[PDB]
Amino acid sequence: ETVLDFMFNFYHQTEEHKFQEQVSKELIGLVVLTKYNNKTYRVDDIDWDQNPKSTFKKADGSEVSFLEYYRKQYNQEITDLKQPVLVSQPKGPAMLIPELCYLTGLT
Amino acid sequence: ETVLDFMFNFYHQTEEHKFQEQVSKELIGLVVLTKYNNKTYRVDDIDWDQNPKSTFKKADGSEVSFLEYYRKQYNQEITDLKQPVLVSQPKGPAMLIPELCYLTGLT
RNA sequence: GCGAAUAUUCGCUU
RNA sequence: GCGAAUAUUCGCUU
Repeated sequence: ETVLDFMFNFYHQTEEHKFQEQVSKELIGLVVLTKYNNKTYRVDDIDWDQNPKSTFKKADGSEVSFLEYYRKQYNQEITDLKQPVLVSQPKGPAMLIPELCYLTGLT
Repeated sequence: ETVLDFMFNFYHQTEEHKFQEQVSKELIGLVVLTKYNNKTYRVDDIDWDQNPKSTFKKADGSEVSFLEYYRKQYNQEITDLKQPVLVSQPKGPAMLIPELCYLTGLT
């Protein structure tokens, strides 16, 4: 089960803000496993202003959309474009796609 | 964009029956393309009683769940288990998974 | 863990 | 169109 699945499954709210706050509450603080790389991340935040077509600056300095990144690097097609991105703070943050992340128990 | 994405995108309804009737109305009559095989099917019906863990009798007579079938035959992992199956009548019907089908314009 | 390339064999309505 | 096997080279926080 992916994080995107979890959003449309664990709680259903017709009020958009109530949906966004409850999903934000349910997810922030959970460890997620990416399907394309054996790495785990803590959900620090959910960025509703960004979607899979949003871009980021790579280590080599080139700008690519998340859609482009995961197709090129991992050959993972992001089908849903209306979803937000997950923020993970380390120590720039790692933006994660719900559709590309599994779930885990966490603190 | 997959059919499952479309369900959680095109119309949002807090009433479950109203959601199931409106999705049923929106989808029945559309051509869908499967991502794992270059084949297209008309949506004849949506079976809400069946999910990806439901089974079917193969041509060779062995019974397998849709989850097992698409992992073995096409190596396609169905993440969402709460979704229904799409019915397509030919000329037994072909049961299709929303998560594994793209969208098209159709009559 | 997901993939990419070349080569050779393969599986595929559900 | 999605894959499977063997072999050889590879890419990978975002």
